[PDB]
Amino acid sequence: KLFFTKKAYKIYFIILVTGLLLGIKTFNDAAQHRCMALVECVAFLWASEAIPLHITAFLVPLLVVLFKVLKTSDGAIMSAASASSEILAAMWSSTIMILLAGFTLGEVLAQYNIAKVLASWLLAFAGCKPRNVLLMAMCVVFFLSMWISNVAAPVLTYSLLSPLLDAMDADSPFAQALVLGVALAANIGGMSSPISSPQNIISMSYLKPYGIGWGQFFAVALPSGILAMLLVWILLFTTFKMNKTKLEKFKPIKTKFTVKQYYIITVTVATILLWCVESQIEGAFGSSGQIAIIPIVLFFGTGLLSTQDLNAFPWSIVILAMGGIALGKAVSSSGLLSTIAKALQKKIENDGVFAILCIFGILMLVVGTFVSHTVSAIIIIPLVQEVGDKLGNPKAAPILVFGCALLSSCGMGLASSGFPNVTAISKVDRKGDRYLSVMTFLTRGVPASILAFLCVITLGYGIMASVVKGN
Amino acid sequence: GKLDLEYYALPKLFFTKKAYKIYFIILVTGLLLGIKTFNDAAQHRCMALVECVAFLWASEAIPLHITAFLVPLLVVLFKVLKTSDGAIMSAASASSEILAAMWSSTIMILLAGFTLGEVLAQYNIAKVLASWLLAFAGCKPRNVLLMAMCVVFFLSMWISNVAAPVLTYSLLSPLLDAMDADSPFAQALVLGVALAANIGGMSSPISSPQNIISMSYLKPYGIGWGQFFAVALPSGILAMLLVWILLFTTFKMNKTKLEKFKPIKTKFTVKQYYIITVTVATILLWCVESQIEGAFGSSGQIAIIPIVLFFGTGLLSTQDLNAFPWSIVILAMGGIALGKAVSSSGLLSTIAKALQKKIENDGVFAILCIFGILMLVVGTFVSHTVSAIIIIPLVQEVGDKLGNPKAAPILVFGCALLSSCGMGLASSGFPNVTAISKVDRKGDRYLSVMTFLTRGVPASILAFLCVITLGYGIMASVVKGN
Repeated sequence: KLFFTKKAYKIYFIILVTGLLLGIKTFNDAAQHRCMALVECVAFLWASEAIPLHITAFLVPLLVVLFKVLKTSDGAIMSAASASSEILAAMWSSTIMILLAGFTLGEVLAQYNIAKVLASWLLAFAGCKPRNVLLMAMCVVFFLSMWISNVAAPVLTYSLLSPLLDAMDADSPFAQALVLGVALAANIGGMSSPISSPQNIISMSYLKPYGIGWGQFFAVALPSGILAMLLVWILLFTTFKMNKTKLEKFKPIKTKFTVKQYYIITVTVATILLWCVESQIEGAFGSSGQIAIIPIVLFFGTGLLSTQDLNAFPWSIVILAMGGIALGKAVSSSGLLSTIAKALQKKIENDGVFAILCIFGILMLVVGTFVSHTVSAIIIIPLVQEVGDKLGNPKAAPILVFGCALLSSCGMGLASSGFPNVTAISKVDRKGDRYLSVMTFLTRGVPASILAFLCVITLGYGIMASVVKGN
Repeated sequence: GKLDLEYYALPKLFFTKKAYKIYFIILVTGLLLGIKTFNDAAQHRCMALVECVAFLWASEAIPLHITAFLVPLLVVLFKVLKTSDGAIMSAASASSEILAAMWSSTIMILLAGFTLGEVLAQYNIAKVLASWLLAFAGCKPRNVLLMAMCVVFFLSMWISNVAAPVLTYSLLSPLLDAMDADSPFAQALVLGVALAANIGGMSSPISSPQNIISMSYLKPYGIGWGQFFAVALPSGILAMLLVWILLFTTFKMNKTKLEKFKPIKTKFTVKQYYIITVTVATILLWCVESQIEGAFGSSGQIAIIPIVLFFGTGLLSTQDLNAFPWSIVILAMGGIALGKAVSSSGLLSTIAKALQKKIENDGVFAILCIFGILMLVVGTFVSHTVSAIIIIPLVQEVGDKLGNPKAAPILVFGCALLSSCGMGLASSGFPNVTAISKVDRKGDRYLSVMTFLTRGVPASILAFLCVITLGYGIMASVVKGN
């Protein structure tokens, strides 16, 4: 009956490999060994999509508690009762609330015909060429994520492209290409500015003593990011067959706004501006999570959005993000990534700067695809900094730290890791059919992950060799 | 929707009931923040925050889930959270803790209740399980009405007390639709479903969100599902019986012709048997959680079993996951955040110390009545979930500071059971809101406001008495101190 389906075969395979992993002594620490088994199980469940993606996110805390892969700050394995409270507490963070604020902003901008006018203006600017519209969309996502990060920018842009994405079927290659382009552009733009991602902020904090500032960061990150985005755009418009389709001519809407629309625009602009200067108001608002509440209270409390719209939010995206955060917490606390990176550090110690940078970037590309980018960056950056300090080159440490920070955002193959990929893979047509699939994400995102890796180590490193002075 | 606003130069929305409530709340909050209230600055700001959130929740100036969303922002802004040393924590640190306190085990148990309450209703399991009990009633009007309340009470412990009344109305539709508003049998407060579901939160920990929130406080004292079935089932059944008598004598419905219900005579497919087997296993695991705690961790992790085996098997799609009531989840998260904020700031400890110094020599019974009767009127006016959010931590702290053992579980259990009480006044909850909106055929609303305020309030007092005597005795017999 249902025991001989392809899903059943995939489920049996995951159980077999996870058990063999749990049987054969892989690591010399029980916590790290069982964490590796759990990571393999969750990663294969997400990649093969044997069960729904958000359901594997629900399964993550249960497996973390059962596998005993959580340890105290002392270094002893935490109890089952304590592991249940720790993993559940860490699931809800500020980024979830930023995503909720992005959902609210997209809903209000689409419902009150505010996104329609700006969308018409942008589409008129871009032109009637199907390839050019994709470039405009990716550029908008890049510009937004350069300031307010890629947690909420994809949602805002998907709200922006709603007038064009509403009438396109899920089987249309243009719609799938647009969704994938927005996701990949957000992922690439998450490396552009020192406030574009938490990993970038940590990198800026680490690099400030060396001499790198807000200005020198841009000269090395913006060119590489733009080149990577252009290469990804070329790949998307070459391998998706978006061209030859018919796009209607868009005329800008010149109708004047209204007091309610002006209030919505003012609230949205104030929220975006507060997100941009979050580092300056951290002593008052704490983080972007609390700033994400103002667009929620001011739009739901005032009655603009009904409580039915809150129940209409894509809550599966939220659950998928929770699962990603929980897996990242398990990996960070267990010590798997620390052990792997220490082994690599012992491996490549006397090699040249380029070799260390390339090998650590490959490690982050492989790890960052499954584990969250921020956790990998947090674990890895101090180690490569120590390697650079050991190296006799005066510019070794800043170059290594900057390259590792830029390459930490190159993990884009998986459709369940990273907020842009989670948002893109859980976007449905008007008939409920999902636009993209995990297979499509792996087919056109793994090459995109490689392209961003190369642009960092050829153009980014080339600019870095001159911009970075160290000392 | 509409893009235009109505003015008078000033918009019309600036002078309305909601705007007046917001103005009053802002004025009083500014008054408390300015005038010195507590010696400790953190406690004073926590008092101001507590007043603001309580006034927003009770007056319904903004939606309850929206107030819950606002709670973390106010907690971070007011700087009420305190570190282990005793210094005011930074805004960045306060953001992490107040956001890590939102998702917890209670939320996972809350989500499992929605999952269990969806498969049992979508796959025609609870429908049959209520239909055959309805068929067992017979034809007597008093017996049919009694069976209706008992069926709602028995369902509310699995399908919760919100989804149970609508299914009960659906199963009573041929009887209710044919019967007119003139008949006193149908006029018996919509066949007693509202009264049964309001005491439906008595049934079990997965009956109402108040029970889910309170079981976290009941757990450290040793109270599990055994105690929540030893103290709640008899008290709830006795209160239900007294309510049945009160509705039966005061409505003179003995003159009514009814037809015996026909049970759904259908075989159970292996798919339907799968739902029951998993549902029973989750309940059995919850009951024995204390013995299998060393492996599964907590009921929060145990609650992921029904979700996984009902979603990854294709029984429930992604549309059902988005169709869950997430306003209740947000409200519970905000309530837990407020509880953490009041516990960390030290306001609750000071209030409990003052109350203990004011009244200590009295017995635990009297301190239960004085706290219970306040909770009755609070639940009558304020929402039951909000009431369990605000009162339970205070009574728990007071019982902890009491010099008598077992007193803290006594008070916590008594207030948690009484949280579902406070039902006389209409528009106090979903079962009564759905009750008044019910319409019999062409006739208008047959359950009038006067009838509800004349029947529910004495029924609420009967429930209070059936708690403070029967539940008090049993709980004193069964629960243990320290």
